[PDB]
Amino acid sequence: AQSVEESGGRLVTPGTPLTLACTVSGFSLNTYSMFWVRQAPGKGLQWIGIISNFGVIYYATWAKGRFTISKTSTTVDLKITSPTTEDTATYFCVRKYGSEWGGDLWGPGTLVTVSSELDMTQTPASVSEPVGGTVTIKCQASQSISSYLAWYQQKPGQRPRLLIYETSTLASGVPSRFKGSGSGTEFTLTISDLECADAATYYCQSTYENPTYVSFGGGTEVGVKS
Ligand SMILES: [Cl-]
Ligand SMILES: [Cl-]
Ligand SMILES: [Cl-]
Repeated sequence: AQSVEESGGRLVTPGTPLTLACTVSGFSLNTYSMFWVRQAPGKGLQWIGIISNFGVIYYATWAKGRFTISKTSTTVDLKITSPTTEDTATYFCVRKYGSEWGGDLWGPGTLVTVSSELDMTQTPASVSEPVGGTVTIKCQASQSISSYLAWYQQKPGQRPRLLIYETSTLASGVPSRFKGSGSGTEFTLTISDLECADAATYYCQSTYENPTYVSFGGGTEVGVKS
């Protein structure tokens, strides 16, 4: 069995550095690359950085200076250099999937409470359709990102789930009702024959392997009309 688990989440005062850990089970860090993603309470997903299986690190432009990623044979660590109230979030470590900076294996996340460039436009912010109807989600990239785009599903209080990678390739266990289309600067997720079980927040991610390119869209809350 293959899984990932974060630990280290705590209440911290501003400026006091802390390190989160991510333990892996059923696979080796010498074979796989791991990345960190955070989510401020009730907000969107935000890509931090990645450590390759050979130890090469890349941070998203915003994250550079603010964090330090390190690894042992078993654990990947995330040090928050000088935490601020803006660093309050659920931190997830994720196993890299495929050829880009997308990921299929997520941990449940660990909570940090701090208390005393490519732009992805995702539309609409919220939408409901009838049962059996079709939902359409648009993602516009401010620069051409070719086919390096992933789609995720996140149910309230749950970890994100990979639906689609490479624009249109379905991840395992994903029903064909989910269709990814587009290329360049314009992308769509279509969810046909809508079910009450599809009610979740969906996110697009620029997966291109470059610090200035990797980014999540703001998300779309999808509901079903009763
Ligand atoms: Cl403290
Ligand atoms: Cl991808
Ligand atoms: Cl991001």
